[PDB]
Amino acid sequence: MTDSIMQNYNQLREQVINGDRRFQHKDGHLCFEGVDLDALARQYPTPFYVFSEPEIIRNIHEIQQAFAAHKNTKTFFASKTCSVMGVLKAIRDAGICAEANSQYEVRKCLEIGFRGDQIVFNGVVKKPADLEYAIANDLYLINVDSLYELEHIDAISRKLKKVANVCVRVEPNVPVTAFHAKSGLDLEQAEETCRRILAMPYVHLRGLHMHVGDQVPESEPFAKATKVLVDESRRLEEVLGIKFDLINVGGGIPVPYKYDDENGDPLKDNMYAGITAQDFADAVIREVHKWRTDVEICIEPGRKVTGSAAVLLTEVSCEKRKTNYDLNGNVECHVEWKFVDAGYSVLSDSQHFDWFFYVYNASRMTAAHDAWIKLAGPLCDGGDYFHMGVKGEEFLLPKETHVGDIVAFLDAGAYTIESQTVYNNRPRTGVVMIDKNGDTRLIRREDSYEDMVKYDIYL
Amino acid sequence: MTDSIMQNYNQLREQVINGDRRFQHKDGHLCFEGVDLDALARQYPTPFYVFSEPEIIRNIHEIQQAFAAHKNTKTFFASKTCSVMGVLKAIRDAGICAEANSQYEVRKCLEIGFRGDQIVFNGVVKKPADLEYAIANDLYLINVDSLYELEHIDAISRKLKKVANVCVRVEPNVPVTAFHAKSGLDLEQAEETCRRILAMPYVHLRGLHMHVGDQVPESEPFAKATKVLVDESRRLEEVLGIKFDLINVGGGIPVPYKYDDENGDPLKDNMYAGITAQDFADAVIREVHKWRTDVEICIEPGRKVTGSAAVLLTEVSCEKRKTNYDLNGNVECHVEWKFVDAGYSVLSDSQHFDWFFYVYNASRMTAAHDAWIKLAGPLCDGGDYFHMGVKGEEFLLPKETHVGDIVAFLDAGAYTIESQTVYNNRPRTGVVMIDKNGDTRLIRREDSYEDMVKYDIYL
Repeated sequence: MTDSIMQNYNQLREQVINGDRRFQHKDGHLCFEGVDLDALARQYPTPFYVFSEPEIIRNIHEIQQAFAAHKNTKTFFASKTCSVMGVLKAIRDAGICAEANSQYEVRKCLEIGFRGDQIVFNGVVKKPADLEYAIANDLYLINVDSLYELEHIDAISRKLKKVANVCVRVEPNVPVTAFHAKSGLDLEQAEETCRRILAMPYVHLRGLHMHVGDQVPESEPFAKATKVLVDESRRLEEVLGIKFDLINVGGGIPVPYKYDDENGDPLKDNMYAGITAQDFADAVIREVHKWRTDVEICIEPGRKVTGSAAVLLTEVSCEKRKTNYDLNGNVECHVEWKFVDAGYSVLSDSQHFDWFFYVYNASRMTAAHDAWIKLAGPLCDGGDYFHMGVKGEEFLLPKETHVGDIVAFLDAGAYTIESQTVYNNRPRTGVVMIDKNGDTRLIRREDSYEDMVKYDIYL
Repeated sequence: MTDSIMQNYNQLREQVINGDRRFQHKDGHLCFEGVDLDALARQYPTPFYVFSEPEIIRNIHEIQQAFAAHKNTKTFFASKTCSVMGVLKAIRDAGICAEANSQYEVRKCLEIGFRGDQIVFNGVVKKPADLEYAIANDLYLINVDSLYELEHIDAISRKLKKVANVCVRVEPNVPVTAFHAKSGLDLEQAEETCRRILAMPYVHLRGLHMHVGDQVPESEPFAKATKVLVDESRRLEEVLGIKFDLINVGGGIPVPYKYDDENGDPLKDNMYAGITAQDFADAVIREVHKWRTDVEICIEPGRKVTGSAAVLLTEVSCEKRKTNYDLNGNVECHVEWKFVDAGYSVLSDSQHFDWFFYVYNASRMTAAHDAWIKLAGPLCDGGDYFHMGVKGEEFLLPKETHVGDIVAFLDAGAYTIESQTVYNNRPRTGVVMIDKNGDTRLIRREDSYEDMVKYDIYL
């Protein structure tokens, strides 16, 4: 019933401001770590993202606590999730390490203060220049994704006379893997890869690596895939006469994007998180301890560290009513369009990956969200409106919603910044940080006009 | 039959190098306007786009020739399609005008040499600062998209004491329009909007505006929608006692992305262009001439100007074979993966809009493309491979294809540059131009490391 959906959404709204560790209300406005978000959006031009260092810390503590029973566990934040320097600084200051996915990501992590022995470099295309930069900076791990890439690692480590620390990435076939997974080696190739590495003077084999996927909604895939990696690690220790330093089990811990679990099925709608960080650790640690309790476990969480820790703030900038009439002139329906100053060039996954984010009127957060509306962006593009609504393509906002109100998208902290574009020559957004003491500062400027022509060469 | 698909694709390959106005072959390499693309990709680091000024001129001449029977026709390139300054310069030098979709797009068009009276500014979200910039620079047209926006235009034109030239955008319901079209006013609102404008001292009503869509595969939608705009233009001249300057019919002329029309259905697969520029003009001019033969017709083509006029060049940077085995150890299939140094962060529409682009080995363009392969990008993301293949997700390349070969994506000139991202901190690409004399120059640099941290604020 449309009634039950509206009631349910407003119960969720009341829970945001009365039972959520991240949020409060003051003067009718949504607050984030004590910061009035209506007022904040009057200090900085919209649209912009605002991150919470407190929530990043909470997410890291959840992950670390999940692995308490295995003392030798190292956590590497997957920086492709978000690499604004102030966010990386917060993750460093919380005490964990960094995973990097290109040459420039390695360099950024070094610049912001991660030591080489706190960085893992992963990739399917690591060119000689990428490998030379990584080996020169003594990284904790460089993953081996293919036999072709291993030839370069051998040649370059010999040239630099510096040891390359490596893990061999294996992708288990856990019921297509050949046809759908570009990453890693087949299980059948792990032994010959490790044998080749053991003969190289300046390459050090540290263990095996896998990564099963993103926003994973059940625990058995981590468990079955971890068992495969563990069984092969055990067998290679015996066959090759060695003892591995570590096993790297990757990332994939999901984040709740819809919270009413009683009303969802994570296997049909993975906006419902199927599992928790504790379920992930329970799967990994149990399978590893069938082999060794002392070996180091490496994990590479991305989404879980930052996903819940940002909000997108965007101003209602225009409004219109459209009306469909039949042939006799009678009204078929009214459509209430609200236009915000952020579109899919700002929030890419709302279009390209059918991703749901909670939407509320932050200026009227204690008011009933009782009007069905369609929410559009500012791009000159018929497709730039938000399709992932509360009911179909329709959202709920207070009927009193006014141009100038601030709209908030929740859970906007993962894969939302580096994926922005300058389509229509609208600038990529500023980013604000709420630090752990509750104070705010700008950590990324909005693209300026100059920024957008400076790459071009012209008279 | 898989046989017939392979034969057909190689007939298309032979047509590229023996019957295409854009391309030739030399020393086994694909050439573009006489430029060896293998050699060009050794001068500039891949991946990069290369545009052809000759082909841009050819596309403009097609459009202009299509409208020969209506002398008073003005052509505005939709710059959201591609706004690299060197591409805008080529379009200016070919003699047409410019359509702009944000404040910064207006400013760019002015900077590269378009006069104010050569610029149309369109948008659903034109804030006071956007309107003030536009009115101050005496633009040919600012479109009116909503009653709310018209209040700002009246106030700001009075403040500046400068006339704002406007067209009223109407979106016809041509069999949902209320529910799926965010842009424009209802037909029923056109009269009251025009009446309001006629009473404003510093606003000048020039006519009505529509835009039906992108890559439109039949002519009847342009014809029915144009008739609606024409019938309302006629009626308002009578009711209001005026004579319009113009009628603006927008863009939407399609580009062929698959060329074997004998084997396609444009209504099921709009990679087949359903119509030509001449079909578009035939629809528009016939409907307009039922009202007036002297009125100015404005058109706003985007894709058609640049789509066919660029190639994406990317190096084969890694290779691997993956193999699926059954429970008895026998081989089910081999999968040959080829990795190029461009992924969906470089060519966005290949993922987000299921767009097809022809793919060939430019280093081996005269060789049979006889091996089924899967083509992957460099991003640390399981989804970063090209899904829109020759047969399903599979592409055809010569079996001899080697790391270091240059792969070309054809028809890569529309909506491909401003949509790039810095995901994984891989840089947005350089862009090269072949000028009308056949010589090459860099017109956009590749993003540098510095470029990618300079927006951030950190210690």
